[PDB]
Amino acid sequence: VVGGTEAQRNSWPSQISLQYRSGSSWAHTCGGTLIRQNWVMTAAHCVDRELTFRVVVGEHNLNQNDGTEQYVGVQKIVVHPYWNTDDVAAGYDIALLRLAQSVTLNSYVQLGVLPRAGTILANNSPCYITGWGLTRTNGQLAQTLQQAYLPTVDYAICSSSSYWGSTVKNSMVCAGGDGVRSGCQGDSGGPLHCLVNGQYAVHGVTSFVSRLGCNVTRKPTVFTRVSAYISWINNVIASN
Ligand SMILES: [Xe]
Repeated sequence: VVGGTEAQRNSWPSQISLQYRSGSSWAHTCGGTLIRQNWVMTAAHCVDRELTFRVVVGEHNLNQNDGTEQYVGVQKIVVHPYWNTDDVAAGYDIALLRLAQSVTLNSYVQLGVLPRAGTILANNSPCYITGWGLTRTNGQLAQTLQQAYLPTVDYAICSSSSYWGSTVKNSMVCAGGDGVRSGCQGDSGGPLHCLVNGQYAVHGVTSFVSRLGCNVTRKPTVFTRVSAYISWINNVIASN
């Protein structure tokens, strides 16, 4: 997250760190949202590589003991069947991870609330991106979970020529684009949390930014629109 602030420890308890085994250690690679005690929602592109993955829930600082973490292996990966790794712009950037164990819920570990199917946010709706991704274009991962306030940019504006044009689909949510704050590498797969009727819900799964950089004016961060995938999500969980 570029232009973020440090999240309070208990603000976003559905945020997870998706990590891969790297020698004798583990490396953060993406975010995710805990949606059942044994299922995480993330981006398909996060799991294209043939790596060994684990999830950390109750994580705040990637590099220090928080006293709240639970570490769990990924048992099964279900990518959206229409995902194509060479065409992120086509959409379908979503995947579900079945965890080897069911995690325990508490003030640091909670299920993310998902929007009702079909819900589209009005232009300029209040949302926060969260993650441990790069804090500058071509920078380094954050140590502590970051948040940034990124208002939505509706499909009409986002798909206009000076924004993303044809690259953005109605199965996506755009947010931000102010040139100061944005998602960045390592935020992929994580939540976009939007306040609706007094409650935050996870409306987006972080998918991409501009090849030119993270915080680029009129290139808002682009997310998979969760409310487009509610039936798919339910179908996977019910058959697995
Ligand atoms: Xe990203």
